[PDB]
Amino acid sequence: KYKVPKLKAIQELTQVHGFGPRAAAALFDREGIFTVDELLQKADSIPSLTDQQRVGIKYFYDINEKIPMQESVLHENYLREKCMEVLGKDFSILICGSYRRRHPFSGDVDAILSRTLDAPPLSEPVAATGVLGHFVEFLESLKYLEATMAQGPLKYMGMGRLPPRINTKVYKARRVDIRLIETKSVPTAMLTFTGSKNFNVIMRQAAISKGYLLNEYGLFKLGTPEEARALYERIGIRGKNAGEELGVPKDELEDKRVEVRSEQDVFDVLGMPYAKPENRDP
DNA sequence: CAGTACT
DNA sequence: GGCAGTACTG
Ligand code: NA
Repeated sequence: KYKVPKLKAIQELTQVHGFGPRAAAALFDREGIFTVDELLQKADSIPSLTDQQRVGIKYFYDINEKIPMQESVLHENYLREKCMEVLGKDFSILICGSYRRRHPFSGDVDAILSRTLDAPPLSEPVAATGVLGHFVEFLESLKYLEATMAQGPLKYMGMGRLPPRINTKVYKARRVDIRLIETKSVPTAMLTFTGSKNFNVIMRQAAISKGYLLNEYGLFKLGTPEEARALYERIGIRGKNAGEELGVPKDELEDKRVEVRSEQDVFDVLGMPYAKPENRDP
């Protein structure tokens, strides 16, 4: 990632959702598959593919159809309406991603679900109440969500299709991600999930250089690299994260939180000039 | 875990 | 020698 026959096949096959270099090489080696179209053709007869991979394959065409800005507006409205219906006024939905950066086309619908600033406090992480699952099930019963790639208490990834509009128009299925985020974490999650990816990396490096940890959950003042390392020793998890569980920082990391109300707060604390979403494509 | 995904 | 950071799958 830093530097950035069998190789060319890997380059082909990793276009498919669920397939990385490892699954690709196994397709090549075990199955003798060189191209996407061979994989599409053989998929059903390779018993070892995951359910998620089978979704990536079955929806290959849809996934690679870009979403026009105007359809994203409809997805946003729809998600907000359904959120209001089944979750009520305590909850809100915001669509981020390249759409919020105002690109004419996007590759998916990237949503944040969170409690409003006015909602009563909870005594538990919001992801422990099972609200993401309730919301997902609601959207499935409506046939908006029609296939799941992966779902946990914090994050849903799947396929969503707007219902037909009346001549009648049938919509394409679209990649939909939904993340359940604590209220105080909204501005940092908006930053993260609006991106771009390179933008986030640059800002996280700026945070590191000033002795902060920046992630979607918050901005945390760590101090020296050694104080940071000492902290990571205590609560940091090798292949997982710096110390959150169910979207809530562990106490010792929470103690380091610098509260923010807005994206602007984060730029300011890091000594960076504000950039509007549409100017976050470095 | 190791793979894969996401911004 | 470490790098941006974190979620779900099996
Ligand atoms: Na892929």
